[PDB]
Amino acid sequence: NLPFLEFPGSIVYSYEASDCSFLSEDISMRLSDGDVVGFDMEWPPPGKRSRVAVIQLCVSESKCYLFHISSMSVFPQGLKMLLENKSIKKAGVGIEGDQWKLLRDFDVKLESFVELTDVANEKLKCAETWSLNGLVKHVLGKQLLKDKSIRCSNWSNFPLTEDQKLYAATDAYAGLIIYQKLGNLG
Ligand SMILES: [Zn+2]
Ligand SMILES: [Zn+2]
Repeated sequence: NLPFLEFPGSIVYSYEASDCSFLSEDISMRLSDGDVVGFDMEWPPPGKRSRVAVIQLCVSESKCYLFHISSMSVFPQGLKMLLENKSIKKAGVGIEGDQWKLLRDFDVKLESFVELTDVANEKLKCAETWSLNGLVKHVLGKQLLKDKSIRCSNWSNFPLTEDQKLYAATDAYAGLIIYQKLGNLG
C-alpha cells in the first residue's frame, strides 16, 4: 500500500480570461530564467474532437493554478505569454503531446517544456515506458488516484468539482515534485 500523493496547498481556480491573464503575468513577474513550474492539461474524452479544457500550473507546493480555458471565450493573452516564455520551464509527463495539442487548438506555442520521463531514463539510467502515476511510484514512492471517474470526467463542465480540482492540481504538482527530485539527485 503506497501513500497517495495530493497537492497540499491552495488551488487558485480561474475561469475568466482577464483574471487568468492577470494571474499569469503575476507568475511571470515572480519567476526568472531557470525557474520551473509543474505543468499539465485536461480535456473531455462522433466527428468532433475535444479541445484543451484545463491548463494547470503548479508554481510551488503551496500554490497551484487551474485555468479553465473551456469556460473562456478568448484564450488568455497573459497565459499565452507565460507559456511561450522560454525563460520559464514547464515540467510534465507526455508534455510534448500537450505542446502539440496546444498548438493545434489555440496556436499557442509551449516553450521550454521538460519531459520528465526522459530526465528519468537518463538519470536513473533505465529504458522504461512510463505513465505519470508509474513515475510517481518509482521516484516519489507514492501513488496517484487515477480512476476513469475523475481522470476521464467531462473537464469542459463548469464549474470543476472539488475532486476534479484536486486531481488536476495534483497532476501538475506531481510534475513539479518529480522535477525537483530528479534535478537534485546525489
Ligand atoms: Zn498530462
Ligand atoms: Zn492530468
